[PDB]
Amino acid sequence: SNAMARILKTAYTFDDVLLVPNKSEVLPNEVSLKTQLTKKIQLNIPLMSASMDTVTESKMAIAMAREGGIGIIHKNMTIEDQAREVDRVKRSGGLLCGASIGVTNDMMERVDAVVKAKVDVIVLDTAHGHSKGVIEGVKRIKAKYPELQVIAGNIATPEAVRDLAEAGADCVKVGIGPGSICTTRIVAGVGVPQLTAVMDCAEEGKKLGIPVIADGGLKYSGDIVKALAAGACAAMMGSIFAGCEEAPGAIEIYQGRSYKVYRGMGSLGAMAFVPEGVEGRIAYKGHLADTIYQLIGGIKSGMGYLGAPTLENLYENANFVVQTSAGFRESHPHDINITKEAPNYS
Amino acid sequence: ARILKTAYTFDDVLLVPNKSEVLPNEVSLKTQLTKKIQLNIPLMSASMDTVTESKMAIAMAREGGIGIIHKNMTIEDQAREVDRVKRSGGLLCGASIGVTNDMMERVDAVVKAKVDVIVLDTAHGHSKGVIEGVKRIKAKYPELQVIAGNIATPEAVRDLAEAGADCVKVGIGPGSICTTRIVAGVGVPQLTAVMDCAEEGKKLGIPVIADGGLKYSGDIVKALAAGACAAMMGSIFAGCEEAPGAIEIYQGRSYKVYRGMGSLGAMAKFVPEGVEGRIAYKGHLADTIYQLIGGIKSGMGYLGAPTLENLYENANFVVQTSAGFRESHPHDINITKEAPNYSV
Amino acid sequence: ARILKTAYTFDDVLLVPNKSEVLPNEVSLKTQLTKKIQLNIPLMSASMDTVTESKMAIAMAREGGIGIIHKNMTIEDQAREVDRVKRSGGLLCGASIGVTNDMMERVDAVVKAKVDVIVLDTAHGHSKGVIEGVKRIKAKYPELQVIAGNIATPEAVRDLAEAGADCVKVGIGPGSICTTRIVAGVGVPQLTAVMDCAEEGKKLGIPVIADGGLKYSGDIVKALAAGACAAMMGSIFAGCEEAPGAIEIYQGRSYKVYRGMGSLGAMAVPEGVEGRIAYKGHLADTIYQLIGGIKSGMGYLGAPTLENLYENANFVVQTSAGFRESHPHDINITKEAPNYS
Amino acid sequence: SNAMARILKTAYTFDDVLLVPNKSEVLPNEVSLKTQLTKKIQLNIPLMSASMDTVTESKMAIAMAREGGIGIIHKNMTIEDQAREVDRVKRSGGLLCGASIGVTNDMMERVDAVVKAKVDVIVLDTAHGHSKGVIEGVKRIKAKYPELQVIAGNIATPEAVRDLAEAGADCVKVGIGPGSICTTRIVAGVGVPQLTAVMDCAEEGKKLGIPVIADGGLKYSGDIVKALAAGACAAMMGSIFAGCEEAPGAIEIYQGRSYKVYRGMGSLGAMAVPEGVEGRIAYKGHLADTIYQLIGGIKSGMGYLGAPTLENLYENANFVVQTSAGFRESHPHDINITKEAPNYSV
Ligand SMILES: C=C(C)c1cccc(C(C)(C)NC(=O)Nc2ccc(Cl)c(N[C@H]3O[C@H](CO)[C@@H](O)[C@H]3O)c2)c1
Ligand SMILES: C=C(C)c1cccc(C(C)(C)NC(=O)Nc2ccc(Cl)c(N[C@H]3O[C@H](CO)[C@@H](O)[C@H]3O)c2)c1
Ligand SMILES: C=C(C)c1cccc(C(C)(C)NC(=O)Nc2ccc(Cl)c(N[C@H]3O[C@H](CO)[C@@H](O)[C@H]3O)c2)c1
Ligand SMILES: C=C(C)c1cccc(C(C)(C)NC(=O)Nc2ccc(Cl)c(N[C@H]3O[C@H](CO)[C@@H](O)[C@H]3O)c2)c1
Ligand SMILES: O=c1[nH]cnc2c1ncn2[C@@H]1O[C@H](COP(=O)(O)O)[C@@H](O)[C@H]1O
Ligand SMILES: O=c1[nH]cnc2c1ncn2[C@@H]1O[C@H](COP(=O)(O)O)[C@@H](O)[C@H]1O
Ligand SMILES: O=c1[nH]cnc2c1ncn2[C@@H]1O[C@H](COP(=O)(O)O)[C@@H](O)[C@H]1O
Ligand SMILES: O=c1[nH]cnc2c1ncn2[C@@H]1O[C@H](COP(=O)(O)O)[C@@H](O)[C@H]1O
Repeated sequence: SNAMARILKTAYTFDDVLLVPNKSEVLPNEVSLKTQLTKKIQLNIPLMSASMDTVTESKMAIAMAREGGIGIIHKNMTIEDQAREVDRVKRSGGLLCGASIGVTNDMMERVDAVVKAKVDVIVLDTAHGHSKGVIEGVKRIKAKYPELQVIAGNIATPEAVRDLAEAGADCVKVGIGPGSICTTRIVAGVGVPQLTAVMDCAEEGKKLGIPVIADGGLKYSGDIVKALAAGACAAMMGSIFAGCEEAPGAIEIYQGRSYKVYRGMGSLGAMAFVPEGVEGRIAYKGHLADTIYQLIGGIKSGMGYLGAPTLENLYENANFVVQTSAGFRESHPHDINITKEAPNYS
Repeated sequence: ARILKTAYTFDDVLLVPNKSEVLPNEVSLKTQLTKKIQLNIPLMSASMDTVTESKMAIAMAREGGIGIIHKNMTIEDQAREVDRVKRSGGLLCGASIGVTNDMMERVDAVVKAKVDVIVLDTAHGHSKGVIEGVKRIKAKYPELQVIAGNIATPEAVRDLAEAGADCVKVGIGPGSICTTRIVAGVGVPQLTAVMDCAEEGKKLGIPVIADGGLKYSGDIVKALAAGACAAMMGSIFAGCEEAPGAIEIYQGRSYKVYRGMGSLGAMAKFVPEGVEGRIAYKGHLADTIYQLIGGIKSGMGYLGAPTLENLYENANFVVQTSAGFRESHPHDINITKEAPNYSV
Repeated sequence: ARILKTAYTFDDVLLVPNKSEVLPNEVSLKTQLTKKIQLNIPLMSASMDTVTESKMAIAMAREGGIGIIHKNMTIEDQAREVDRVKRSGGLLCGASIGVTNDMMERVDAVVKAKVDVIVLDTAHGHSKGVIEGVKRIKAKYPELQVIAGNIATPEAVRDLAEAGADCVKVGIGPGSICTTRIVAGVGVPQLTAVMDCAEEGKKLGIPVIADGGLKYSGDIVKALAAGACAAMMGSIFAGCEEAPGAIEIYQGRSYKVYRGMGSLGAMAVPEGVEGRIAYKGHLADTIYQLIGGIKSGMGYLGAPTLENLYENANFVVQTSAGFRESHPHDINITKEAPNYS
Repeated sequence: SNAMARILKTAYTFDDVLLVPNKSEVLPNEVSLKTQLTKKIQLNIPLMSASMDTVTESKMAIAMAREGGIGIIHKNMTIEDQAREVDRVKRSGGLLCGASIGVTNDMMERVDAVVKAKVDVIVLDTAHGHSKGVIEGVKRIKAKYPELQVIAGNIATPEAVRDLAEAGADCVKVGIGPGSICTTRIVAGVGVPQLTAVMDCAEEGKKLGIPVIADGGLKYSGDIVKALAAGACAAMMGSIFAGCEEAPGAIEIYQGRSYKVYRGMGSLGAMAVPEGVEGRIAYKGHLADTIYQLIGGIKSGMGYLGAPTLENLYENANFVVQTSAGFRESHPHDINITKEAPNYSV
């Protein structure tokens, strides 16, 4: 007869999908990477460094802003220190600066301090943004500071986009469990594969007039293209920047190789417990400028392939196909002994 | 001969976050193992001669869960193990029973030791022997709580509930030490088996246990969200200090023995349906339970669930590919520090 | 002026045996000192300058209990002492705090050293100084576990709980070296004090410590059965090798110094005396005997655990003739017993 | 000078030699391990823990003394902290205690403080004990504190035993370059293989009535037996003790293995060009379990040599040299070892 079936939707990450080429009348050197992070704030490139104590303090935020993106100063420091870090960025030539805020008893004291330091945007930043504490936190902050730009996260559903927008958020940050250092999905069982999360959240954001950020799980420049084509206004990265000279931490040498420490903000070491992150090391990659150069070149390439002179046109005309694990093997270089370094592929 | 659908295990799915007004410290983990038996936490140790004797059962009960004393010992020895648990403070205790000639003698002895629940536990619970065993036990001991298993279908839930079972145990082939699916070709991926059976149990008012295949705390959250009243583990507890067997050292690492009850070694106490081996020593049970419970409480916070029933009622799963699985785990990082709830 | 009732000490009372299904060896002695601090055995060493420094505190923690480092030293030294215990491998450690001008700066240093619990310890814990002290410490360190004492009434339990104490310590005048009752006229016999204060603490969810007056392992059973979460001892531990002070010999007998912190010596109108007690050797040997006697009593009371012990505790009062029956009598004891005088 | 460079002889380490069994009328349980560390200090067992900041503080010294040996508190701390450390050991039951001293401008100030804390022996301890600084230091200390017992080192020649004895040392410590964490021989080219160094220095020491300590390079209990049979009054170990619970440092876990930090005092990290390295060794649990194995091995060796006492062991010990082929025979060979032995690893 006609049978009863279990309805379970498949959700996709970046490695599950590829963008289909469009007719193109634009060369990659003709495209524009400008984006609205919020209605108020424009970025020259759609890239953000993560608010992590192994990724962004003022050194990284200054370099990020000079490249045309933005850094979010992490909050694993006293209120006074975080205000000093923001102020250091703001004093370095009018550069944009963000600051992370938690759902804490001293939440507004921290907001007041970074506001006095002239922070451009705050990120009310929690493991579970679709929550009463974040919703009320946003309302409180916007009641006191109606023109202060507020990003709220992290979330993974359209319903969360709508609730945080109604609460007064100027932008929402998408990502539950995709981070390279993240164990949320493993230890709590919860998350949404990040390409689907970004797509579904950005679609709701577009209807509401609120942008969304694709936060976490990005490894290659092509991953960022997919996130922007899916509708994200900007991409946030920890792992891709944590090995740069401008990130916190010393350069460590071991058996002829250079490393920097990178760790989840929910790892034991960062929290110092039931942790939701791990602690480790990644390759030292040198100055941020050289990593940004490769990322931008890759984004401009993808836009050339899709005929997009702007990021809005990229989203409007992007079509995806799903690839299998065998397609993934074809997409990567295969059947070759790679003997020389490539600046954008490892 | 027909292909019904794709069936999923825990690693195939993820739970979607819900709007939440409850923090992880505000949630309740209480659960009805049967209508008569409540657990403070939804966790059980397996009835395996390398997992649960009285030492483990006492520890499990003091943590709020329950141990099932295995049956690879004489009847008198199993009765004395149960008795040691019950005298240690009215702690809950279970006991495994097989489909054997002396089945009722063994039931009589653990009933005398005041066991709270027996598990009539077989490779194939959806069988005449188990059905007739449950009916015989309930006829002599109408109020004795009986778990029957193992099973993997809604039909088996119906047939065991009709026989008189107060709870049914799901899992055909998911065990870490299990070769049933390989040697016999039979089984149902465990997440689908639990969703299918727990939905059937809910209609009939009979709880179901998610037994086998659990590796991380998030796997338990998925099993509870799918509707199981409790989760049963061998591998996760077999390395604990309270499990049977000596701590053994090999090249600077501490190990304990862990084996299937259908392995040659356990049956010798011949076509086996299990293997024998070693897993890492984990220290005291309390530290493992703390991580499991913290992960469960975190998952319930993400789903806005103050109770296990609300967790089930509002749980939505999505399927992830193997690319999604690689994103879900830590990736592109050389991990250099131990984490207490994650290993690779 | 009114006489409320007769009040009892440990020697006034005996526990009635219950039907039991537990052997002593199967018993569990874990207890919650506070909501956050669990002990494997319900025993604490007193914060006196002849009982607990880091050496004693480490030994107590290794045995499953805890030691409270006395405050008769500079702030810097007491932080060093706490430091030494905490760096000795994740052992629990407490520290004494007084109602003093430098109270918060002493608290600041011991929390810096990662003390697990503070004891705001005065002669009269039911006082404005202690109540406001507790309030000040809790406002600055909301997570810091705080024991407040000493007290002897349920009203004091209620007031210190409302001030934010996580545990209260009971004992006005029972100490072996104490003269408070003789010089001030004030105190409550300790078994009644513990039972009346624990009853109020149970209703508020706040544990009580039975501090002082314990001589034998059976006394500890009575204090725990009366409702205390833990027993604190000075005299029983002062003769152990791990307590401060040298071993002194006289007439073929070994002794150690033991004195009240309100005695003239310690303060250099006293409420304590100074003297000597027998050397007992290593703490481990004393703890073993205390734990054996406690497990024996719980066996007799059918209590596999300590909360069940309070619930099922029935005392009878004995006379001085009953007391003479309870002790060995009409025997010339010729052999030493490890748990009896 | 008309002298010329020359090659003197072949020199041997412990792995180069074996002790020949003697006629025995003594069982291992009948032998006595007592030894004179100096004319005034007797030890119940001939074992010492090294004065390193990853081996011996008050906890280790207390446990070593409880076992019948002695610990030397390291000097990588303020004078006050080292006096406090000696004080903790002394008040723990009158246990023996040692303390390290360097050739520094504040040498006498440090000596004064540990003397007040009632230290039983100081070790004037430098990379090159056969030097003017150490000789004058010993003389200066012996002038102010004639009764204070003084060990001086490290040395590797009979001439150095003679000169330190003439300066007033009560005991000399032998070892240039044998340490597990030592690179002196690699970076400076200097040292003497430790068995020959101990044998030759102990020969001079017995002629002058001054004991000598065998410091460094010991890995197995049988190595201690060789060092004592060569005439050392005691054996000093860093590596064998650094993994014990009583040594300083946290227990680190990595891939199911427990570790403790161990590093040379001449390494970059401890100095805070190097002559040591920094690393990790296996965690061993409590000192008592390690001592038990070492003492049992020593007693067994004394049984094999019919020695009821350490002086008898030395008087009647005969060595043979083994080749690298004899060494392969001496270790287990041609076996897949499947069970841990408590006194044999790798
Ligand atoms: C990025 C991640 C994963 C991370 C970073 C640093 C730390 C963490 C840790 C490891 C601390 N885990 C969580 O915090 N787990 C969590 C789970 C469920 C829920 Cl519901 C919540 N609630 C959150 O939102 C509430 C306000 O509404 C707050 O109380 C806040 O706790 C948290 C995780
Ligand atoms: C958990 C596993 C896999 C396991 C544990 C220990 C031992 C076993 C062994 C290795 C013995 N294999 C089975 O027993 N294989 C089996 C296969 C098909 C069927 Cl139908 C049955 N029948 C079962 O149910 C009947 C009730 O009537 C019983 O008589 C009983 O025989 C068994 C396996
Ligand atoms: C008897 C013991 C344990 C002892 C220990 C060391 C020393 C002492 C000495 C011998 C010094 N005697 C007292 O101190 N006697 C005393 C009597 C009555 C009162 Cl009311 C108070 N003080 C109270 O007044 C403040 C009111 O806010 C509170 O903070 C609280 O300190 C003290 C005695
Ligand atoms: C145990 C070792 C190897 C060690 C431990 C910690 C640190 C060191 C360091 C790495 C510091 N290296 C030396 O110190 N190298 C050295 C080489 C040749 C000579 Cl001659 C000397 N002179 C020494 O003896 C003189 C007595 O007067 C002193 O002045 C002193 O300088 C030293 C090494
Ligand atoms: O410990 C954590 N657990 C889970 N997610 C984390 C944790 N710390 C940081 N994150 C998230 O992971 C992102 C970085 O991911 P990555 O670019 O893939 O390394 C951050 O921007 C946060 O959204
Ligand atoms: O040898 C056997 N073959 C198949 N399943 C077994 C065998 N022994 C135990 N089991 C099952 O495996 C479960 C433990 O699975 P684990 O938690 O994944 O190690 C037990 O609770 C039993 O249900
Ligand atoms: O001099 C004092 N006067 C009154 N009580 C004191 C004095 N010094 C210490 N105490 C108390 O007496 C207890 C020890 O009593 P013991 O165990 O009977 O020796 C300590 O824990 C304090 O509560
Ligand atoms: O960094 C250093 N370089 C050379 N020798 C050292 C250094 N640090 C300690 N030592 C010596 O090495 C000994 C320990 O060697 P082990 O017992 O073989 O590990 C110590 O007792 C010192 O004599």
